[PDB]
Order: sequence, then C-alpha cells, then structure tokens
Amino acid sequence: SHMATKAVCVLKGDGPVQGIINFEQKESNGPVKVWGSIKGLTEGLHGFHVHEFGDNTAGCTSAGPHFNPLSRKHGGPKDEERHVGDLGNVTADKDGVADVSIEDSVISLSGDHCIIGRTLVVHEKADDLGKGGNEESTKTGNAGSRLACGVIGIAQ
Amino acid sequence: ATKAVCVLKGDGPVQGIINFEQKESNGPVKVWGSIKGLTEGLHGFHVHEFGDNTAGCTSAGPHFNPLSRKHGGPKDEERHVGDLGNVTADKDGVADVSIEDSVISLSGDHCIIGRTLVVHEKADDLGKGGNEESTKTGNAGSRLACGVIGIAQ
Ligand SMILES: [Cu+2]
Ligand SMILES: [Cu+2]
Ligand SMILES: [Zn+2]
Ligand SMILES: [Zn+2]
Ligand SMILES: [Zn+2]
Repeated sequence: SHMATKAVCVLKGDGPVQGIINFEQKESNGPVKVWGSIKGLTEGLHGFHVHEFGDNTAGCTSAGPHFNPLSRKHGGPKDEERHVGDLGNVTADKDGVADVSIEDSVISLSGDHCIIGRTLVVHEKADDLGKGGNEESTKTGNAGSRLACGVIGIAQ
Repeated sequence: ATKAVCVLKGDGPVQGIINFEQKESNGPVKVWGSIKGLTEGLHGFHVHEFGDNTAGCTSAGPHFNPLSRKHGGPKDEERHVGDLGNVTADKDGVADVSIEDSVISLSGDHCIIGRTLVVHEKADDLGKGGNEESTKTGNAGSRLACGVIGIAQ
C-alpha cells in the first residue's frame, strides 16, 4: 500500500530557472505522465533527467549521476539502451518558457524503478541522446551544467 | 542500511541539513544535523504528508498522519507518525539535532522518503495545550523552513 500515484517537483537553482513539474501514474506498471512549466530558459532544447540522489546539499551537483539502476549507457527516452532517468529534452519557446508534457514507461512512481525521493534536473544545453560520439555522450548526453533541480516528492 | 537527507529552506533565516539513517528494516531511524537561524528555544519538528513545495512550506500539508490519530509527543502512543517532538536552538540560534524514532521509517508502507521535514516557529506543546490546535499542530505556529526528504548516498 501507499504506492504513490502523484508526485511533484519544484525546480530551482542559482539562476533564473525555475518551474513546477507534476508526475502522475494511475496504474502501478503503467506509464508516468510528466507535465508542467519551466521558465527562465534559453530558447531551444534542454536536457531533462531524473538523477540518482535527492541530495541538494551542494546545489544540483549533489544530486549525482542519472538514475541508472540497470547500469545502462545514456540515451534518449525512446531508445532501449538508456538510463532509467533519461527523459530526453524539453523545449523552451522564444520567451524562455518551456511547457512540458511527456509520458514515460520506464520510470515509475513505485517499485524498483521508483523515482520518489530523487532529483529532477534540467540542463544548460540539449541532450544529445547519446549520439554525440564521445564517452561523455554515453554518460550525460553532453547536456552541460545543471540550471535547476528539486527533489521529487509525494503530492496530495 | 537506508540513508536519506533534507535541506531545510524558507522565506526567512532558518536553514539546515538533516540526515536520516535506518540501518535495518522496521527499525529505528537516526535523525541528526544542524539548523541555524532559529530563535533561542525549542521549535516544533515533524514530517508532513506531502513533499509538495509549490506554495512554500504550506503545501506540505499536515503532519504525516497515516493512522489518523491526534497529535502528540514522539514518546506518546497517541501521536502522528510524523510527530518528532521538538529541537532546541541555543543563544547562538543554532540547533544541533539528534533524535531516534522507531515509528517513522525510511522504507516500508509508511516510509517518509519523498515527504517534507518542517521546523516550526514555536515550541510543540505535544498535544497538552488544552485547545483543538494542540491536538492538531501542538501550537508550534508558522512553518519557518522545510525541505523534501530525499534519497542520499
Ligand atoms: Cu540531468
Ligand atoms: Cu510540522
Ligand atoms: Zn542518462
Ligand atoms: Zn497506511
Ligand atoms: Zn503531529
């Protein structure tokens, strides 16, 4: 019992980047709907992953690597070979506002792929989805630094 | 040996780091850390229902209360699962936190991972206040700092 069906995350950092991202999974093994808004972003694509640790002690850098329980290489959300936390990119319009609505079946709000208590992150550059051609791309997608993060938590 | 952490922030000077350790399932949890910016005295201290900060510490909801009981002190039988009692801040305004509770847990059905830790303005009267507020919040007043309890290395 008490397996979460709804979660929320408030993204914040040392810059103007901040938003609210909601999660929702009405079925235990079903997909998770991620939707919300993030502002303060440069127009274009930005990486969007669930990192391993809900540790904000040192900002977003304490959150650790991409949540990778299956010890896979980095990739796009649609790729088979991916990190559990690899949700791809979010797109910011010309006014810095990135409406977010993605749906993912790898992450879960309950079970072994459970993301509750971990850190959602949005990055400076685009997630090259592991196609970058260097070992860094296999690790992070060359998404750059962490502009904002927050701990994923149970929502009423 | 589960481990978690919580960075407490607010609209004021209160801020701290609070570590959790549950070395065994359904066993006791050690809560230790430091909170600066407090006013000399005791401050209410509990886990709330929701790890929801979309409206500051307000949106964290009431004390984690899966059993639907009345508020109490952590040694009481009639208590909210989240009811961790008080912490004490010196004349310095620094509170050194060290607690051990066997009701909260870092796993299980009623795990506090993903919920919110809140440090309150006033002392928690442990439900002995003689008013309906005492049996809900212990009259610990407004919420000064809070963070989502998250999974730590
Ligand atoms: Cu990331
Ligand atoms: Cu409280
Ligand atoms: Zn990845
Ligand atoms: Zn229950
Ligand atoms: Zn209580």
